[PDB]
Amino acid sequence: GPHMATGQDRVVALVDMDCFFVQVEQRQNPHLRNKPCAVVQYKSWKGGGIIAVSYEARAFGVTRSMWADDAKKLCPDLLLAQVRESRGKANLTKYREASVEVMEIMSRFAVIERASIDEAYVDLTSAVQERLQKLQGQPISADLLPSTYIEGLPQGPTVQKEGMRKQGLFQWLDSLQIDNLTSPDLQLTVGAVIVEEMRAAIERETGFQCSAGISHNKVLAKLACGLNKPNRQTLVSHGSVPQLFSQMPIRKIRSLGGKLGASVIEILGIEYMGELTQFTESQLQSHFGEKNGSWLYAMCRGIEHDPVKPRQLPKTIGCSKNFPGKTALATREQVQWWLLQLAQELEERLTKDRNDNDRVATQLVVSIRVQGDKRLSSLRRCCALTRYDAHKMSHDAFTVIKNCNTSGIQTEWSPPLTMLFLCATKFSAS
DNA sequence: ATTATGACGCT
DNA sequence: AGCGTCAT
Ligand SMILES: Nc1nc2c(ncn2[C@H]2C[C@H](O)[C@@H](COP(=O)(O)NP(=O)(O)OP(=O)(O)O)O2)c(=O)[nH]1
Ligand SMILES: [Mn+2]
Ligand SMILES: [Mn+2]
Repeated sequence: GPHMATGQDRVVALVDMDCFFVQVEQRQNPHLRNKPCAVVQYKSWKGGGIIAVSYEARAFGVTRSMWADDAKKLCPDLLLAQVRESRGKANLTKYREASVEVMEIMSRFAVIERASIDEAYVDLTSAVQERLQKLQGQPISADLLPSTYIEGLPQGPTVQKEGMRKQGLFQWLDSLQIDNLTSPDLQLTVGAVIVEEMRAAIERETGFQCSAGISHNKVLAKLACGLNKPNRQTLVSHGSVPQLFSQMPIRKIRSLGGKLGASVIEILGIEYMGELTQFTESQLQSHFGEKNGSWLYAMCRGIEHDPVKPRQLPKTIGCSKNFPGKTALATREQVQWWLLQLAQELEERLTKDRNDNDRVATQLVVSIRVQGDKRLSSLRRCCALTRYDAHKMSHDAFTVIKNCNTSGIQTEWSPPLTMLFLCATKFSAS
């Protein structure tokens, strides 16, 4: 009872940009704004592959991973923006630079954990304590939460979406105990006020809209963020978890959408996250390992301890290109030319990284996939990265992979290569 | 012939 | 170190 820690110590937010690459292109090209729009890479094969979709286009069924030609069958007026091509490959520099814009704004409010090109976690615990001090016990006005949903409300004792949002927010605020500076629900509410301010700053200073989740840990904050996109934020309280998880398919939790989540479902004969509560910690550890078992035992109760890491920058910088079907690399000249193309992009990104961030990569990882292998990587080899020079890096990558070529002929490459991947790792302060 | 990444756990 | 998983 009283000693049963409830994982309510922290206030954690997850901010995720809405249809991010689409918004970057819509900012640049006003003709694309407020339209069914998608971003594609390449064009020749089936119109290119869609990687981002505006909410207007999603209403027609357009999704990521869809070929543009098929998307056009669902949405004939779909507008398309193509990712830049440089050195024969997709070049995502524009979106990385836009990401840096957003991360630098978020960092004004708290130390952030960059989790992807378009999202970051925020530990707002200390900022919340400060704002609570400033409030001096003053209640929180609904006017300070103009885009916030409270998950699970309204309940009990109404036709429009905004009206439902305001009803739930009123029920939440009316039940708040604001004389207690240690009430977790109050702390979450102040966190949501701060996140409204952060999201307002992002939109004012970049033009980009985003959604967010506010809860007591990273997994619940990420889930919350998804609940009401686009352009809204959602508060998931500790008390909302039993109802939320009672119908939540296990795969919707981050980390359980693959083989492990399938094994939870099959071994235990359950469907929903809430059903996990009936098992002991030891039972879950016996099926899924000590670490996964403890994580599942806590997570189905709304509890997770993974910290928001103080990391605004990516840990690795990588360049990769697939060579599908008849485009697979089958000569030594081809392999060297594309290694050089990847290495040149890598050199340019690394040199800019060193200038901006006062650090140097020290290890080069070379990954390839060979024809007939379904795995992502057929082989990974590391070597030393001592100079930011594309010719040296491509020569070294060739040296570490060249023993892959089973062809006796010096010129041919067999079996052909369907992917090259260069990734710079192990950064040191320079 | 989804693609280009990036994080992280395991042994 | 190299591989596998999850993600998207
Ligand atoms: N190259 C590449 N980029 C991708 C891929 N998948 C996503 N991206 C890029 C394009 C995406 O814009 C961006 C962010 O990914 P999300 O947050 O998962 N999706 P979004 O922000 O579009 O919509 P929502 O409002 O639902 O969050 O990452 C991929 O497979 N390949
Ligand atoms: Mn997003
Ligand atoms: Mn995202």
